[PDB]
Amino acid sequence: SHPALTQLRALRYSKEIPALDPQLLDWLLLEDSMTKRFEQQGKTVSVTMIREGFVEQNEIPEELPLLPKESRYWLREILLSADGEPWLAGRTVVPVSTLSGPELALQKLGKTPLGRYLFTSSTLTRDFIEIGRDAGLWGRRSRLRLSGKPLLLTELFLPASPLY
Ligand SMILES: COc1cc(C(=O)[O-])ccc1O
Repeated sequence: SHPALTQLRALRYSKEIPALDPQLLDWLLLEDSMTKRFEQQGKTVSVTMIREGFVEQNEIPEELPLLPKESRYWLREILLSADGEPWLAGRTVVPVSTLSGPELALQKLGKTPLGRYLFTSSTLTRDFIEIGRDAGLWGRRSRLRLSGKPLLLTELFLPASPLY
């Protein structure tokens, strides 16, 4: 499917916000979303669709403990690019429960990036953000809420990104 997404799922946690210079953290603990942030850096952001669709509990083992137990979840894997080069790998797990009312948009993203700057129709909350890493790269997972309805976001920062 994609080597970056394979790395992403290998991320390992122990939270601990990386003592590394507080300029790497401001990225890793960033609360506004990646896209606009990547754009500020002066570059066209674009989405590469790897796989989107409903999956059962046994296809989301790393996320399951952080979400409620439902019949299926909407899984979306994408790669995010800056002026053509991959800067990040993204994997979203959305309990079917969350896809109620205006949240059915989470299913119609296409090659359009996820949340906020159009999600000025809803109102998000953020339970947390914990840093992870593996094979030398940074990654973070966060549980977001739209009207209280949870979804899990995990990202991996790739070598070409404005972190390392
Ligand atoms: C998981 O994080 C990301 C996901 C997506 C997406 O699915 O379109 C876009 C940007 C991200 O930072």
